[PDB]
Amino acid sequence: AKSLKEIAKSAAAALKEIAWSLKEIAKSLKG
Amino acid sequence: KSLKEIAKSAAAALKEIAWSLKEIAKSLKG
Amino acid sequence: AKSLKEIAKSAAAALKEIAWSLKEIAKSLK
Amino acid sequence: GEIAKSLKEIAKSAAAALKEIAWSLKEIAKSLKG
Amino acid sequence: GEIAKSLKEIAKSAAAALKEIAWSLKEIAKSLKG
Amino acid sequence: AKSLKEIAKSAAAALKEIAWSLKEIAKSLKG
Repeated sequence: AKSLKEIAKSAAAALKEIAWSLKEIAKSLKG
Repeated sequence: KSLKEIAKSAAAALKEIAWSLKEIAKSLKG
Repeated sequence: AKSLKEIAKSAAAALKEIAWSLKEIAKSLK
Repeated sequence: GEIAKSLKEIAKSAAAALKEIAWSLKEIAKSLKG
Repeated sequence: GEIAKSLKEIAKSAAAALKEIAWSLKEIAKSLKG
Repeated sequence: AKSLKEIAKSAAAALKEIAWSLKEIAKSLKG
């Protein structure tokens, strides 16, 4: 399946980038 | 039922969420 | 089993609202 | 994959959390508008 | 199966995280109100 | 099926980091 897989892989990856950006926001607001 | 349709819309939203948050992170680095 | 379709639909709907608000937040911060 | 009852109720609580997160983000967007 | 019992643990961790996320966003919305 | 589980695991791990970042952001915004 390109559904249970492939789409879900892109979702998971978007979440990973969400987490990276939120850490960069947290770091800036420590600043 | 399929999830494929739904999971596609979710993934697309999460990519837009990712983009906006990178823009927020960039603005707060300014 | 495939009522998870309907729950996942409501999740995806919330993610779309999240995405929209984040666009407005990014615009305000930019 | 065995939902075995639970995964539907966990997925329900996830969806419920996302609805609350959407509400709070609307409030934050409002606050930041000024 | 292994897997089923995995999604037992995983879906629970996700749900727990989303609850924390919702709560911190409430606190952030409160802080940005003033 | 097994890999849907591994994707869901990656998502869950990212959501945990998102929660941790957000607690640091909430701490920074507290005053």
